[PDB]
Amino acid sequence: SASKQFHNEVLKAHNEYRQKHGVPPLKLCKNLNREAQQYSEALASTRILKHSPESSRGQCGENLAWASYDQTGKEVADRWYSEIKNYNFQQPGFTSGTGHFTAMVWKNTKKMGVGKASASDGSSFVVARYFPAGNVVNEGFFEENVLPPKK
Ligand SMILES: O=P(O)(O)O[C@H]1[C@H](OP(=O)(O)O)[C@@H](OP(=O)(O)O)[C@H](OP(=O)(O)O)[C@@H](OP(=O)(O)O)[C@H]1OP(=O)(O)O
Repeated sequence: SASKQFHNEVLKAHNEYRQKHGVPPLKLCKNLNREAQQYSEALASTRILKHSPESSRGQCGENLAWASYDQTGKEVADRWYSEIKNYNFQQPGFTSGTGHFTAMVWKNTKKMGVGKASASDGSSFVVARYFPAGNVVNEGFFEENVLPPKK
């Protein structure tokens, strides 16, 4: 099934990148998958892109992606990770230009869910949810949770 495939591709890419950053793997979570899929259907129905109430109260972390076409899991995770090119490891903290990358690799995050839905014009709306929530801007937390890559 297309949904299982998308789940596998997004998780495998997240975990390859987390191993590069020396943090533990994520596991998929059934409940986060179901909630992320529900939210993706709400976004695709209106063609709107904005964060959920859950995200805005810190109940979960959330990454959003859009394309005019049905996106693969690898393509979504690679696009989010590519934000590392804008991240300054000697100036740790949030920026909008790096926020999907820093949520993907956040050390303390343990579980994720993902969903995807098409709109009426064939565009697609993707939602990933993360628990515990990352991207916490409290002093020191990015330095503790967003580690440099090792080869
Ligand atoms: O729904 P069942 O007939 O009980 O089969 C389930 C189910 O397979 P389906 O995906 O077709 O529903 C699980 O998949 P989901 O719940 O993710 O949809 C799958 O888990 P996996 O996603 O890892 O394939 C699980 O397998 P398992 O219990 O070994 O983890 C498998 O159960 P059985 O294959 O043992 O029947």
